Amino acid sequence: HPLLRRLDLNLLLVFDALYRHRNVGTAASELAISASAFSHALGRLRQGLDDELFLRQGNRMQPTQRAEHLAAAVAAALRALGEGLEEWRPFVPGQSQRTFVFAATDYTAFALLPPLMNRLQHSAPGVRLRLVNAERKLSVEALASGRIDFALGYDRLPEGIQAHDWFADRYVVVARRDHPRLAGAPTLEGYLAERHAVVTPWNEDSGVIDRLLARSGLRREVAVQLPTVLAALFLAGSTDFLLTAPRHAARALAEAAGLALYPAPFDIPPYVLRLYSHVQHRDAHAWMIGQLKGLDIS
Amino acid sequence: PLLRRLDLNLLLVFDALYRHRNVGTAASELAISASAFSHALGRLRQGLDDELFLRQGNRMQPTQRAEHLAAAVAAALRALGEGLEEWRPFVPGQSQRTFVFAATDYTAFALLPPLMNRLQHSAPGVRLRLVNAERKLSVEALASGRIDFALGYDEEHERLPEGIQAHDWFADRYVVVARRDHPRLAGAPTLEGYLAERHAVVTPWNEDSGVIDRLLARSGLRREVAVQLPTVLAALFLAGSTDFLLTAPRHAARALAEAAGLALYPAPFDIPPYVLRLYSHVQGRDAHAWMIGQLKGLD
Amino acid sequence: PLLRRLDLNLLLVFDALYRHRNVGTAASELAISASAFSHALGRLRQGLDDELFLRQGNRMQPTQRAEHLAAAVAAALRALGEGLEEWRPFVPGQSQRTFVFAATDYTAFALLPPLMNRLQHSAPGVRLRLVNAERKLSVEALASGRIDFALGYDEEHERLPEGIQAHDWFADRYVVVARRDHPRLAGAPTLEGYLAERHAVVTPWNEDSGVIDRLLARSGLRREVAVQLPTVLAALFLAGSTDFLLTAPRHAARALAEAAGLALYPAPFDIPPYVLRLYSHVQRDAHAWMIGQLKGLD
Amino acid sequence: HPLLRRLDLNLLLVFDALYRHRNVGTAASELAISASAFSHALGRLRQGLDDELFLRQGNRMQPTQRAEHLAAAVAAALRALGEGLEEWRPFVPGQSQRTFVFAATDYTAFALLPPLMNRLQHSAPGVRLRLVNAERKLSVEALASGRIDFALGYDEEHERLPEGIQAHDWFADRYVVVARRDHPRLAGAPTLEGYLAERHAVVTPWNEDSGVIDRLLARSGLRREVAVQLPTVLAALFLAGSTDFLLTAPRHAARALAEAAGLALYPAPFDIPPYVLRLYSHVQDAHAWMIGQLKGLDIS
Repeated sequence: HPLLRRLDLNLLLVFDALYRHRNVGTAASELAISASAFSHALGRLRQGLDDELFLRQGNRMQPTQRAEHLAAAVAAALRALGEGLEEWRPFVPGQSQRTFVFAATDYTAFALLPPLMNRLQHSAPGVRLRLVNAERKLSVEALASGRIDFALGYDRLPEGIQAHDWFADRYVVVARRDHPRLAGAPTLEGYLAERHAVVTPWNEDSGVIDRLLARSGLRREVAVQLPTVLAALFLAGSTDFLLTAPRHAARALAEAAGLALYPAPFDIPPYVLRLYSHVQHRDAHAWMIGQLKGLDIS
Repeated sequence: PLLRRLDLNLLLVFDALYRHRNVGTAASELAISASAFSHALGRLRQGLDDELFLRQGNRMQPTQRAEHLAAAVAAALRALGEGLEEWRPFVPGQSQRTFVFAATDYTAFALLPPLMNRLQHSAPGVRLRLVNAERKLSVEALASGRIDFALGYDEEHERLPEGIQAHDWFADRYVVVARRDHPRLAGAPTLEGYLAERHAVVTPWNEDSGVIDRLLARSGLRREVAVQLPTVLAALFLAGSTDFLLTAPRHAARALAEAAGLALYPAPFDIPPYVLRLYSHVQGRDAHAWMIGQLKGLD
Repeated sequence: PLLRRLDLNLLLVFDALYRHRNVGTAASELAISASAFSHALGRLRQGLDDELFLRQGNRMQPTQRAEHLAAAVAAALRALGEGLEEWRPFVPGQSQRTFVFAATDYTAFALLPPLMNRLQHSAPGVRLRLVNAERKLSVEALASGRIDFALGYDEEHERLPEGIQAHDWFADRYVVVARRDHPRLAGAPTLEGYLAERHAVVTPWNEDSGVIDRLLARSGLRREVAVQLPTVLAALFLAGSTDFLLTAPRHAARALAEAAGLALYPAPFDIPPYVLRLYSHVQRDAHAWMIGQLKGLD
Repeated sequence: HPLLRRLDLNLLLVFDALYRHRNVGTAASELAISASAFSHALGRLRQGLDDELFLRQGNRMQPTQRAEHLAAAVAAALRALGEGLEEWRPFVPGQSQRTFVFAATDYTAFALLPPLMNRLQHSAPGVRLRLVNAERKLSVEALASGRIDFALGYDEEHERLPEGIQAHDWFADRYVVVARRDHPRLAGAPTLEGYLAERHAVVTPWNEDSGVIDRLLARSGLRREVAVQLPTVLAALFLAGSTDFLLTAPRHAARALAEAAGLALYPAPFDIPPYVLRLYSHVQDAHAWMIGQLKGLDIS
């Protein structure tokens, strides 16, 4: 191309940050340059490309058509380059300003981050994490393209994917403290007589407990499905609904939500929280996997 | 081709009779006389050119063809009935309907406990399904009726899109949350003290910045971000195990202050108060007016 | 109740209007007059207290409520349809069945003329509907029974997926085609002659490359592609008015050789002769009858 | 990114040119920079990557093993950029290498490609075309994106254009009734009832439940008995030559196959508007040229 030779490729970072942030202030912050230098860089990109690229519309900077068409190409270019350069020298935790991106849910964020970041805030003070909601627990392509470094969840692995287990726990049945129909653990029949709250973190049709019960031809009555366990626990606290939840979350919220926790009157295998990654993926990744060790999760 | 010749109303007659195996009881379910039923039966026998059910006294036994047909009919009638549920008159105390809400963990935490404390007794068969959506307000999903309502609040007086209506239900403010014993906080943070810490940031739709970063940028300010995540309730547990500051809804912060070990402070800069709203598409229903009315019971 | 007050026959009117978006042709499919159809639609509008379809055309556009009912009604009629088809033994001289084939222009060209020449006499009531499908074999479609059969062949001795069977019905080979007066071919091209020209390529499922491209690559060769298009018969006329070479099935090329003005040559490289197959889900006498019909065909 | 933020990315074109040429004089002339400018840039990149990157043997520049890992990443990145920036390449017909993507049917591919490519093979010899079977005639979505440059078809009577879609006419033609040359019941052109007493082949290019003629005929209270629907006119014309079925088809296509498939062509015994085939595009250089190409194009 004759354009690559004329265009200051450093302006591509400006273009990419603004397309993602739609905001000059937060894009300039990501880039660690001043609002003024950012605005000047945008004027140059406008001149280099003979296009406005982004016009302010209230809050937001909105891309033109030419910008919209260029955006995936630039982000693909920067991904190839960044991966390229990461491989280049070994990972240095004390100096790293890298962001690790995890696909996660509220429960994995809750389980993982507080003890991980209690460490990282000291041993790696410039490393950042970014957790995102994903439409699936485990997208290989996202892991393969390096858009996402890790995925979190639990429970045979797709190809190119490995896991590192980092927490193991069990499910309990949760009800509010003064539930009218509990004077100990529900029986199977008593559990199946109530209405249930169910956590579906990827907007699945049934919960993990529903599918478990199906193996035995059992079905519960569902009052509410929601993606978030911590909110589910406050819901159980203010209603007569039962929630079958990770015990680690339920204990953390038992006093705040006013909850009682009970064994389930059917078997539920203990679960193990795991970190998924792509086999392709590397010093930064190994360092993070190694951090998941010294980790006492409560 | 043979479906168009068949009086499809007669399939209700087949279906009741296959289920009941007796004419008086099947007729009773359909609310017609036994005579009426017997005549419909004779019509169906002609329409399918089969005896369909063999009579022994008053026992009614399916022929081989009837048996083979029965699952097809039950499944068809199920599909029809499911598709017409949307036409069923809404009555609160009897409805078995689901309301689908696009939400975040925070609006789920804010809405569900009180709404369902009441709806569980007032409308014991109504279900709610909350989904993470890829943005706060997709007009198409709401126009579809693929989701019924969305929850969130208006940022910096954004204009409601094309044919969205909203109704306010909860006013609150943001506070600055730190772990209760923070190394550098002898008291409320100053602006400089706030900007000297790293921050936890809630990005409920995977945005690259938080609502507070964007507010700060409008004054030429920025904060050092250590973690972004979509969930406020986990974020408060994060603030409680680290030196990270979290600038969060006071309603969530108070409910977890003791569980997460937090201190709560006023922001050392101006933050508009926020109002949680319920958003919908302008295209009617008794169900929708009713849920809009239930969001008018505080906490 | 729900079903109980509604005249369920009115759901066929609904279904036909939803598919035809045209009162006249929807009425025709149902073998009723326009007025009956309109009175029936009036009864549905009442029964459902909607308007269901909006005359914005001379075409009929669904409302939002019709929009939802539509898939339910479709599913109901499909279920009934299947059960009723099992009902009586298949009688070819009496049948009014539509057989639905996934096909390409080439397989339609190859199959339909000799098949229908016979069926128009031996099964005057039987109708065929050929559809362009997303790929040759999206087996879900064959199981759903959305499609009775699919035509095509198996490339590179490929195995074909589980629960799918197939029956040979045409053997043919590939041939290199050029306009008769091409300035540099009046006999078979050498490989270098072949690879010096530009090429038309048939990609029937909008694929990235042609079967001959994939073949050539296996030997580390590349041809220069001028035109990709999904239609063999149109590609033949393209080759007749240009200096492009097309590598295409001989049966099609012979048919168009005079009309398009083409010369036909063997390829300077090895192309395995292909077989046109009939594909079906193992899962029906209607199906076995069709299988028996291609069977004994020329 | 955050190592990208640190690197002068423009130095990566010097890296990439030197990796391909393995000689500083030709890498430099590829980049249109002086020798000393090149050598300074290579010096900066060696400081930026803290590596030699290339060792000199004569004039031969041999990449360190490090440099080897990085070149593929640079090449991929530069390839993605160049492709997104093609949009900015000045359009020259005689030299252009672009691929135009059209949404089409077998009929419109047949009508357009022979004369279009008859010309373009000479006038724009590196220009390529890609025709795809789209799920409908006119998907404004695909046009906007520019995943598809153009769409081909005709307006049904006289259809209103969606917003952001413009159309340009390229061929006026009419429909005719086609039968096998020796049909047992046609002593000449069919009458209306003669036509309605046959079974019919019908072309439904987007898999619709009716033909454009069925729509038309129903508007006079008339219905035909359909034996076969298929999306291809050209296969349909052969079907008509091997059966008693009638087909109501574009004249341009039926004339091209009359001999090959053994057909007779007759005027329709009812009124059918002429059709006008058109080129559709979204309101948003290459596109302007292609639009002008069809303008004077001889189809017949």
